[PDB]
Amino acid sequence: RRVRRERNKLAAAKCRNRRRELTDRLQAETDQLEEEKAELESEIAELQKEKERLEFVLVA
Amino acid sequence: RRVRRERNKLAAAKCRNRRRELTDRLQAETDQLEEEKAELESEIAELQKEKERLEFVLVA
Amino acid sequence: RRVRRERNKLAAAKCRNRRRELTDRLQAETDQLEEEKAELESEIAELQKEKERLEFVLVA
Amino acid sequence: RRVRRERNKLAAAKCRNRRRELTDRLQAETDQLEEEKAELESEIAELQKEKERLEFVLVA
Ligand SMILES: [Cl-]
Ligand SMILES: [Cl-]
Ligand SMILES: [Cl-]
Ligand SMILES: [Cl-]
Ligand SMILES: [Cl-]
Ligand SMILES: [Cl-]
Ligand SMILES: [Cl-]
Ligand SMILES: [Cl-]
Ligand SMILES: [Cl-]
Ligand SMILES: [Cl-]
Ligand SMILES: [Cl-]
Ligand SMILES: [Cl-]
Repeated sequence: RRVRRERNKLAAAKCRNRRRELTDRLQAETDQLEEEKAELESEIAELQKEKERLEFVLVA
Repeated sequence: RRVRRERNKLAAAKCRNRRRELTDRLQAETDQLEEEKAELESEIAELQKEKERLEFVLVA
Repeated sequence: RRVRRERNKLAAAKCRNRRRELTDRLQAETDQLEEEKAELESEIAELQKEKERLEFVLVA
Repeated sequence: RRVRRERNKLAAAKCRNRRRELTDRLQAETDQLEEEKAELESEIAELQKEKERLEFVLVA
């Protein structure tokens, strides 16, 4: 009786901890992806500007 | 007796499924990050080349 | 009489050659700028795509 | 006599002005190329950094 309860408690703690670990890692990679989003946006804007200027120079 | 076992089985199935879901999502975001790695590498190489040529033109 | 004509011919040849040189250099730098145009265009398209995918991954 | 001198003066003024024009345009395109140099340098540095961080996230 007691041993069954104990074993089950340890199984629950195992899955719980593995789940918290995956949660944390997923938060980390999600943050990194957000950073990549911002950076990509900035770079796109900057290259589009540089292209505009480049074309003003090519036209004139 | 029986109801306790059943309830515990449902708890285990819950944590199990949530864990599999986090596993899958984490695999997805990891793959995306790998893609970003490759792409960043390529872009770095290409810009360094374009710079080299740009500097040959500026020197000559 | 003769020396004046000769001197003037050499002046004309000087300005002519300097002008041809500037013409050639300007063609070179213009070609390089065109290359930069194409490259910038490609890079803009590629980064916009990578952003689209990144956002599909962030949304799902 | 006089007309020959005048005509030659106009030829010299023509080549002179065309030469000054090519000089100015070449300065413009050279400045633009310098801007492109700086920008390319910055972008290379930034992408290399973003790659470093991306790889720290992938390693941990
Ligand atoms: Cl729990
Ligand atoms: Cl795990
Ligand atoms: Cl929790
Ligand atoms: Cl299990
Ligand atoms: Cl979840
Ligand atoms: Cl499994
Ligand atoms: Cl001529
Ligand atoms: Cl010159
Ligand atoms: Cl000619
Ligand atoms: Cl002169
Ligand atoms: Cl011209
Ligand atoms: Cl002058």
